[PDB]
Amino acid sequence: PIVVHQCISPRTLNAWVKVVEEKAFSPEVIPMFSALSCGATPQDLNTMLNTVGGHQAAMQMLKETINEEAAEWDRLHPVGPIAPGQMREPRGSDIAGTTSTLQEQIGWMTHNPPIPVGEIYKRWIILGLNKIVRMYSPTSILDIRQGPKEPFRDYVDRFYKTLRAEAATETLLVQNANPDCKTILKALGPGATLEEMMTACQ
Amino acid sequence: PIVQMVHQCISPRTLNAWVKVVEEKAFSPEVIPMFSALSCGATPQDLNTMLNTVGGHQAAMQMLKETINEEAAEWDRLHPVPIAPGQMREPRGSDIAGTTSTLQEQIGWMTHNPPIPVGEIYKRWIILGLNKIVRMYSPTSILDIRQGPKEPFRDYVDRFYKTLRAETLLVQNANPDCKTILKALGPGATLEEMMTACQ
Amino acid sequence: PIVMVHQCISPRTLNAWVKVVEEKAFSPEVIPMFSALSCGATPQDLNTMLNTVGGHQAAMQMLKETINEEAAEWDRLHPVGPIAPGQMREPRGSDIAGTTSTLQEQIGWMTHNPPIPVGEIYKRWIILGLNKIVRMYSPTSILDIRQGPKEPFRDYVDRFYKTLRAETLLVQNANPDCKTILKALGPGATLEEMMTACQ
Amino acid sequence: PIVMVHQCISPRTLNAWVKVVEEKAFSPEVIPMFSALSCGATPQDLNTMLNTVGGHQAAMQMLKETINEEAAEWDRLHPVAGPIAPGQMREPRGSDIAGTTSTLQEQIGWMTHNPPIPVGEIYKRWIILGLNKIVRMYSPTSILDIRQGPKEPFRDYVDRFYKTLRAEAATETLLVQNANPDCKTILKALGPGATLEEMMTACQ
Amino acid sequence: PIVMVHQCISPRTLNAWVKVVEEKAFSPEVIPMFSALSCGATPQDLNTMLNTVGGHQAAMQMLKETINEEAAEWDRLHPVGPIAPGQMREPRGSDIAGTTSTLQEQIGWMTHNPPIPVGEIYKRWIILGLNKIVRMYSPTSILDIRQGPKEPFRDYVDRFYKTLRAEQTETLLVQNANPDCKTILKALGPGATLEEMMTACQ
Amino acid sequence: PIVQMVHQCISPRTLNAWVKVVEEKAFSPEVIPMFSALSCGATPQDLNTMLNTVGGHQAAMQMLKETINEEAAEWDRLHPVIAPGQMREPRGSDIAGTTSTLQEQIGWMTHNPPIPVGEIYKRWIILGLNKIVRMYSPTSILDIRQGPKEPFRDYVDRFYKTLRAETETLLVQNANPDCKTILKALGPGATLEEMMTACQ
Ligand SMILES: Nc1ccc(S(=O)(=O)N2CCN(CC(=O)N[C@@H](Cc3cc(F)cc(F)c3)c3nc4ccccc4c(=O)n3-c3ccc(S(=O)(=O)N4CCOCC4)cc3)C(=O)C2)cc1
Ligand SMILES: Nc1ccc(S(=O)(=O)N2CCN(CC(=O)N[C@@H](Cc3cc(F)cc(F)c3)c3nc4ccccc4c(=O)n3-c3ccc(S(=O)(=O)N4CCOCC4)cc3)C(=O)C2)cc1
Ligand SMILES: Nc1ccc(S(=O)(=O)N2CCN(CC(=O)N[C@@H](Cc3cc(F)cc(F)c3)c3nc4ccccc4c(=O)n3-c3ccc(S(=O)(=O)N4CCOCC4)cc3)C(=O)C2)cc1
Ligand SMILES: Nc1ccc(S(=O)(=O)N2CCN(CC(=O)N[C@@H](Cc3cc(F)cc(F)c3)c3nc4ccccc4c(=O)n3-c3ccc(S(=O)(=O)N4CCOCC4)cc3)C(=O)C2)cc1
Ligand SMILES: Nc1ccc(S(=O)(=O)N2CCN(CC(=O)N[C@@H](Cc3cc(F)cc(F)c3)c3nc4ccccc4c(=O)n3-c3ccc(S(=O)(=O)N4CCOCC4)cc3)C(=O)C2)cc1
Ligand SMILES: Nc1ccc(S(=O)(=O)N2CCN(CC(=O)N[C@@H](Cc3cc(F)cc(F)c3)c3nc4ccccc4c(=O)n3-c3ccc(S(=O)(=O)N4CCOCC4)cc3)C(=O)C2)cc1
Repeated sequence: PIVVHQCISPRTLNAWVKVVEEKAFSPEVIPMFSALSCGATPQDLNTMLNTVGGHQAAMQMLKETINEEAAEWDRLHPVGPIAPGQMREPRGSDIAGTTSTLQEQIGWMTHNPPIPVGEIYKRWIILGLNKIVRMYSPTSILDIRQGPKEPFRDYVDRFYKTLRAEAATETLLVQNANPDCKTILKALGPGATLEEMMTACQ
Repeated sequence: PIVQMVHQCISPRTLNAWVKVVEEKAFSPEVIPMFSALSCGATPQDLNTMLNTVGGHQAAMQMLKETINEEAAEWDRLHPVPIAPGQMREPRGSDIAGTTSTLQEQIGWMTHNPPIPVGEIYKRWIILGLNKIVRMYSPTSILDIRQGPKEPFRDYVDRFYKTLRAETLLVQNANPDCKTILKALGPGATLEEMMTACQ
Repeated sequence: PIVMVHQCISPRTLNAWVKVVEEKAFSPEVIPMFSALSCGATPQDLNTMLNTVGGHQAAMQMLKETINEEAAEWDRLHPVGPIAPGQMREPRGSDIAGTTSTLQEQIGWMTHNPPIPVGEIYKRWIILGLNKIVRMYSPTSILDIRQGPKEPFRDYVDRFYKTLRAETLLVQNANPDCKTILKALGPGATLEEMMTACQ
Repeated sequence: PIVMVHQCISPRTLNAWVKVVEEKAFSPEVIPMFSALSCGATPQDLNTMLNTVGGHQAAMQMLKETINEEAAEWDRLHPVAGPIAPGQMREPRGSDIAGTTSTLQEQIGWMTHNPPIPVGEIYKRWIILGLNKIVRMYSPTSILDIRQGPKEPFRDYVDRFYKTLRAEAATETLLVQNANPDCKTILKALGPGATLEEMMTACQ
Repeated sequence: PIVMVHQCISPRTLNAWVKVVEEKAFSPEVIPMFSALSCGATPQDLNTMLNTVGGHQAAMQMLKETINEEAAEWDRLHPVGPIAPGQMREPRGSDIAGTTSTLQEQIGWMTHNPPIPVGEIYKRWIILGLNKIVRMYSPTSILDIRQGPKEPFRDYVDRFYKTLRAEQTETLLVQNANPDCKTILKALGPGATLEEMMTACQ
Repeated sequence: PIVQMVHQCISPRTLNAWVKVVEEKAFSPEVIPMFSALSCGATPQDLNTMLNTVGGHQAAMQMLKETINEEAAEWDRLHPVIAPGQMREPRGSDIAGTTSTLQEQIGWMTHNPPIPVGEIYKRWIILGLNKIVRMYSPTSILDIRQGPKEPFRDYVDRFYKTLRAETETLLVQNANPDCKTILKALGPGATLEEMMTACQ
């Protein structure tokens, strides 16, 4: 990271590997990635991505997304030989740390004002991670129906777990409740809160 | 958190501690003070980071947004809001929750002399919501905590006050043997005294 | 704790206190661990630590009663118009316990020259309460620690002093064989000597 | 590593490297972990880390051969001759970069010189060359043998495909070819230029 | 410990000492671990560490007796009206043990130029007591460490010297070897090293 | 270790790491470089601290003293041996921290130029640790023969594991018939990578 270039710590390295081992591409992996990559350089981001073993389908999908974003960046911000000793503008492949050196990355990130290549690359990675999370999501919200014996709260957990991978209350949530709870919910007037709905089916 | 005045990253130890607490204790009451301690110094972004890392409990987490919203809207009522160039704008409710504010703005408010402590304000909101969740996930009313016929007084009292924390009766709801003894201590007895007398 | 400014309680500290209470309940050595883990602590930090304890809510309520007696007694010995502007007010008992005081006030008192050490005072109260709890949860009277007919002397002595810590007799309560030997050492024998003689 | 003076390798670092090797052997992701754990490393630190590995001594000896080829090639490109100028900084031979004939002070000297001779980063590059050769060796399967099972979900196939490939455009050639008949037909119907995301959706 | 001001004992330190005692009781190597974990310690820190030990209360009471003998002997060798105002008093034995001294007084002595190292003195006392405990909890006399008829020489030697360390080679080691190895060892005759003895019975 | 230039305490992480390594790996060869890394910056006292925390292996630990002594005595031979307030020269027993104080150790180590008593003592300890590692080594390289069903790579692991505790002369010789024939056909100058590919 940049704090000066600090090395990624062992605690950070291990935390990212473990999260991926234990949670695959469950949605909460994304904010953990983002938090664990606080201050990160493109190199640090590549380091973190490279340490993931397995999920190589997902990881290759992630490269495709990163590429689309690199190419689009080159469209919006185009770039002879550079002025000697001066700071060049970064191409998309520089933001991803493919054609840039660590010193160049630090240069951009600490420049006054900053070209925050870390934060830009992170944004791209997260775009790709979100696409993966939807893909690895096993179920459509349309198929989250409350079991005949399922407590309302557990249903709601599934409902919103599923929804996070891809107003909700007033449409599909009541619709997809089981008959007993659906009747009770319908009897509550418009504009009922989730707290209220859950109390009423407890 | 905040560490010329600049954002320190949330540490891995902090991140993991919060996830684990939620995994192991769900919405048992002591999760709240742990959240508060683990979020010492936190910016709104750090608070959002911590909340977002929770997997599961998405009913609870959506309930939490509703509460946060009520508090945001009420804040906009009490403290209403083009801004002077290069000066510090006043934060709306959605800025305190880190929805419409940047990290730099959050640091700005928090380190301003005097401080607008948007971290502490947002934390207060989150805790309001966390308390509502804790009551919800509380399985039992204090009215239903009755001492078992063979239950030692101390275990009863643990349950009594466990239940009460999630939300006279104590003697009332004791079992006949211990109720008689307690009544004989008469007014003003301490809990230590009650517990000794039924040991 | 304090560094003049508040350092956050660390995750390692938070977890250590929770684990100690989970694993050892109110065994006597929990007290010195609490005291060590709360080194430097503000009243807020002490409340944070106490609040993170799940379970034992009977004990925790007992602890409040004790804290209250000590708060009231403090108000007796050190009584307190509106304060001089911008000057440091004297702390009431409820301020020492962090109930009616702010963090800044706590830091104020603790770092003042000379210090009003509200952290150390509150800690002293908590430990008073923790000691009462430890005696309560102590299962056995020292009067009932008798050496088994087949029990090695050392194990007896461990139990003897374990029990005694939670709250002459030692020789008295030894088993016949070892009692005879001990009596033969006659007055002024050391514990090392007693234990060698019954090994 | 370096702080101008040598900081010790930390216990956390030492243990992390040993554990990675214990748990993952020479699976590909060991390499970037080695590289990250050896951030800031001196040649001595790199030797320390390599020496703490128990087992895999075939691999570790193979690694020396590779390091040697790179040392010798370095001596070809950057030669040295007489006795050195008193009190001055000598140029490093290949065996100096590997920390075999160099002192810690010399390593720090080169690494912190203005401008730096980054002997740590050079030696690391060599080690990684050798680690890659080992990873291919310990790779059990050729990409040519990664065929989708008749009941294997496309995604699992793709995981294996690219796991295998990492140890040694791929989509358009062998990936479709080696898919199972049902999914191969579907993929062929998408025709040129399909993305991996698209292929995977179509066989889900 | 000390940084002039008191640093708190760390949780890592606290836990390490408790665990050592839980896992190894009063095996000899607990002593040097205690000493290392108590580097820089004040008398208060030493009391803190001793107080966190649960169980072994016989041993812990024995330890007080030893500490007392050393306190009283210290008062004999270094005897002590009311003190000069604002000046540094001389420490009595009970001050070194942190019984009648404040933390500030302990820091005072320890950081004075020149130092009265009350931490190191108290540590020395504690270790004296810990050694007496280690001998006590030692189950076996070196006289009873005999090599089993099937026991490899090396294992015997481990036990021999384990036992010997708790009490604190040309004689008893050969003597107590089993017949087969005893004959071989005797044939090496005077002046054999342990390395040589062990090779010869491997 | 060392940071008035002053002694930093050995950390709990360091202390525990050394104890655990010895518990889990005994005197397998890789314990040595771990000892050396964990004892980075160490004073003689720190080295004694680390050695003293080892429970068990007291045969080995006594053997280690013998080796340390030989090296102490030899040091006294090569460098024989005071002015008020000045720095005395260290005897062998001073390097091992037996007759020296912590302050003296720090003195030597931070003197300009340094008398690196930590590094010297470490060198001695490692000499002794190496003798122990050979001793606890169960097998001679002469007895590492490839099993009839053993994959070449596993054989090579054993070969070099064994060899480290104490190449392609004995390595090919001791291979199993099938692989030995193939290896011999590669003829002089084959690399280990090549040998291993050819028997995979
Ligand atoms: N044609 C073909 C297809 C597959 C294979 S393969 O399956 O055998 N194999 C290739 C090698 N790696 C490692 C790798 O390239 N890792 C990235 C980081 C990364 C890891 C991920 F798991 C997922 C990500 F999205 C990004 C990397 N590591 C760096 C390390 C040290 C310095 C530099 C780099 C750097 O640059 N990158 C890297 C970063 C971004 C891209 S890009 O594809 O997204 N891109 C291209 C240039 O324009 C900008 C964006 C490519 C590589 C593999 O993952 C798997 C081989 C050939
Ligand atoms: N109707 C409907 C129903 C479900 C879904 S969903 O299930 O698909 N989905 C939405 C997206 N996220 C992430 C998210 O929004 N997280 C919050 C923090 C948070 C996490 C919690 F688990 C619980 C909380 F209460 C708060 C957030 N993450 C940030 C991250 C990076 C920068 C900024 C933010 C920021 O601002 N917030 C955020 C904070 C507060 C609110 S608010 O709803 O309470 N609010 C609205 C504006 O006024 C201020 C207060 C909203 C978002 C999800 O978790 C779930 C979508 C629509
Ligand atoms: N009559 C009755 C019976 C039960 C319940 S209840 O079961 O619903 N419930 C209420 C809430 N809490 C939390 C709580 O109050 N925690 C304390 C710290 C503490 C925790 C313990 F587990 C044990 C202790 F002894 C002390 C606290 N937390 C703070 C946090 C943030 C800022 C401030 C505070 C602060 O001030 N205190 C606090 C500290 C001391 C006291 S006191 O009662 O001892 N006291 C009163 C004023 O005079 C000084 C001393 C009260 C609260 C509960 O545990 C129990 C409610 C009413
Ligand atoms: N012919 C033959 C066959 C087997 C054996 S053996 O099996 O009995 N045995 C020998 C001793 N070591 C330790 C060792 O050499 N370790 C290396 C680091 C290292 C570890 C690895 F596991 C793998 C690597 F590739 C590199 C080392 N440790 C240092 C430590 C303290 C200071 C200095 C050193 C230093 O210099 N090196 C070292 C580093 C590189 C090489 S080299 O062979 O690659 N090379 C030689 C000169 O030109 C530069 C490069 C040699 C030694 C063993 O592990 C194995 C001995 C001879
Ligand atoms: N007659 C009789 C006999 C036993 C019992 S009892 O079984 O109920 N017993 C259990 C143990 N503790 C704790 C305790 O005293 N801990 C010591 C340190 C210590 C712990 C050990 F486990 C072992 C040690 F050897 C030393 C202590 N804790 C401090 C903490 C906060 C500030 C101060 C202190 C301080 O001063 N000391 C302390 C240290 C040394 C001694 S001394 O006895 O060795 N001594 C007396 C004065 O002259 C100097 C030396 C006494 C207390 C008790 O209170 C009482 C009750 C009545
Ligand atoms: N004849 C006979 C035979 C056995 C026994 S015994 O089995 O009962 N024995 C076991 C071990 N210890 C502790 C001990 O001596 N530990 C060493 C460090 C060490 C530990 C090891 F496991 C292995 C090593 F090689 C070195 C030590 N601890 C220090 C601590 C605090 C300050 C100082 C010291 C210091 O000096 N040394 C120490 C270091 C080196 C040597 S020496 O033997 O190698 N030597 C002698 C003088 O010339 C220089 C070198 C001796 C002691 C005992 O006292 C009791 C007693 C008498």
